[PDB]
Amino acid sequence: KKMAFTLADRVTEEMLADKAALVVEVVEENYHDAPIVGIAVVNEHGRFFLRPETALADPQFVAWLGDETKKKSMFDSKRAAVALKWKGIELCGVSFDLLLAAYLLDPAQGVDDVAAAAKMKQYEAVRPDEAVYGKGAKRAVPDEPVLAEHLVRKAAAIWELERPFLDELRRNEQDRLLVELEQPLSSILAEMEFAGVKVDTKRLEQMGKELAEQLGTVEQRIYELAGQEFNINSPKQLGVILFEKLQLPVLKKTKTGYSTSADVLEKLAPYHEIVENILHYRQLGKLQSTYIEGLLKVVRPATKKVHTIFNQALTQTGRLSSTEPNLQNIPIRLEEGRKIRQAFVPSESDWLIFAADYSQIELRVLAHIAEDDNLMEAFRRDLDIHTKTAMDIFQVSEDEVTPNMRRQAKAVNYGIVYGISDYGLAQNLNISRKEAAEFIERYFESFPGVKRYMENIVQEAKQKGYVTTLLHRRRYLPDITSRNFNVRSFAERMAMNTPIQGSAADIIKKAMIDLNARLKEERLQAHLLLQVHDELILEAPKEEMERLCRLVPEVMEQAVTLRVPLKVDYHYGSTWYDAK
DNA sequence: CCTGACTCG
DNA sequence: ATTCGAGTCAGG
Ligand SMILES: Nc1ncnc2c1ncn2[C@H]1CC[C@@H](COP(=O)(O)OP(=O)(O)OP(=O)(O)O)O1
Ligand SMILES: OC[C@H]1O[C@@](CO)(O[C@H]2O[C@H](CO)[C@@H](O)[C@H](O)[C@H]2O)[C@@H](O)[C@@H]1O
Ligand SMILES: [Zn+2]
Ligand SMILES: [Zn+2]
Repeated sequence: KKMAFTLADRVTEEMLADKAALVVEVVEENYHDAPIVGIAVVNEHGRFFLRPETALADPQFVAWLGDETKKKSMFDSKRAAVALKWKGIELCGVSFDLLLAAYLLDPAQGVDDVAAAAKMKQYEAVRPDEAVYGKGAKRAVPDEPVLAEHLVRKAAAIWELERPFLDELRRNEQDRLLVELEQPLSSILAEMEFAGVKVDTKRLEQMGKELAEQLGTVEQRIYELAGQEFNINSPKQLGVILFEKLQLPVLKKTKTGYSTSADVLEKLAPYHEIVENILHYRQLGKLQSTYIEGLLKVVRPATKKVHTIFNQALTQTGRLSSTEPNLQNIPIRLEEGRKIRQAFVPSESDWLIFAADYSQIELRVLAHIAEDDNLMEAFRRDLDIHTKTAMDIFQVSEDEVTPNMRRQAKAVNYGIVYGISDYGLAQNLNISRKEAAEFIERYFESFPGVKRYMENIVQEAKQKGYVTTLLHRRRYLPDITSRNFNVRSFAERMAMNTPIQGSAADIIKKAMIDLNARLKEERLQAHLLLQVHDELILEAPKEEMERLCRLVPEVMEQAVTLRVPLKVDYHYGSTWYDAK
């Protein structure tokens, strides 16, 4: 803890070496249009702190920032890249991202600052961010010298930690996972975030008014049915009305009291019609609070765009998440909610929304991985297993399978492969438990390869202490040897699920990198706006739709070669709603 | 601040 | 207790 560094006030030539650790500090969690509070560089010639106003106004520094041949090592380069994009500066030449490296080594660590990454190698010459900026309403940039030393320490850590992290990734066979997948993807995500998605706010505001009226109506119906006014949004007050005043049966309690989950309420529908109204009220209330009001709070008023942040270093399986706002959970399953999507529109005149989605994605992945002949046979024959299972569950013909039953069948197919118990299945479909068990038994009968697989991967997990995906992403499962049934069971189902969802996440990630290449290749103007786990959403000039219809599905289907083909459904239209 | 509700994959 | 992976919100 005694680090020499230059508190510079002008950019020098020795600050612009072709290999360096770089820190461009954004203290605001949401980095969109956020202030950059300081800059630090460590390279073969020394350690430098630069004030942003100086460095960013200097053509020589900016030129360096922009130069691909000049290699930078950073922590969370996407944060830097975007916060720079907002200041009109380009960042290139990022050859190592310590956030992504640490996330690949172990997602459970929840590394979200340099100090946490440093710890993985017992490097302690740097402090946690929170310790320097403080927490909550106390959060503040500290005095220049103190700030300066912190940024410099972070760059020095990055500088020291590159080789050792690359070393361990190399051992794990994750070196290409970092350098060829996560890092390139990071630039693509940065472009998507910066571009944003345009919102029809007049539409959103109109729906909000209508929603408020209907909410008022349902609310009053509920008080009438209840004989009393109460806070329907209080599971606590509600449970009193349901289970104490109306005396409905108690199907379930949690640590806090009576459960009023949708699952429970749906089961109580035979006893009292108030329950259906409550379910409807909470659906509508969510639409209004979150997808009208929340969405309107974060739209940028002059451009009418929303700029999400895709957290690339968060999920245990390798999936992305989306925050502030979450654009991966926009309603679709109920017609009333789905209309929210009419407000998501192209950013240019005469452009349209194109959307492409992997069909049955994880089932295809599992079929490749488990090498089940029946499943792989079902797929080379292009059956729709969701519809099929649906036909089975509701005892109906292909044509009597509504989009809604197909969604139920989907959770059942995935539920079973991912280790749902007879209880959960019976509870899910409100059917008999003995029936549930037999249905499962029958499922494994039908796909014994999948049955062998799930048994094997749990054994493997027990011996190795972790599982892996197609592209060698890894998840550690220490609890898999736990003496506790509950704890151990959770780990075992993680071992069943992670390799498949993680592989699917690997696949779409590679698909995105390839697609970006093929786009820029053919000089198409089309660009990615969103990823939603197994779908990609683009906007593009209407003329391009013809090209896209061949290109996007090809790229997505050929991103990897599996024992079975991949299938991509696609559609386009004037709004996200219409791309169906 | 946590829980339990809703939303999606 | 009892498929898996996420985020946001009101209420408490
Ligand atoms: N209920 C669920 N349980 C576990 N995993 C799920 C569930 N629903 C979705 N997933 C995971 C598995 C499939 C992946 C993509 O979701 P999606 O709704 O597009 O399923 P799918 O690709 O099998 O069906 P579709 O042919 O309609 O696109 O997300
Ligand atoms: O740039 C996102 C990156 O930052 C981390 C921690 O450094 O998370 C921060 O930023 C997120 C996006 O704004 C916030 O949701 C999060 O709460 C905040 O800590 C990483 O988790 C993430 O990869
Ligand atoms: Zn799909
Ligand atoms: Zn999808």
